[PDB]
Amino acid sequence: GCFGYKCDYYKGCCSGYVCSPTWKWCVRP
Repeated sequence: GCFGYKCDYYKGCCSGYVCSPTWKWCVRP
């Protein structure tokens, strides 16, 4: 995966992962 990947609307996370609305990085749900 991609834990920590800094993400936003056009910078989506890897599959497995979702963009934390608190921290704006990729986490597992």
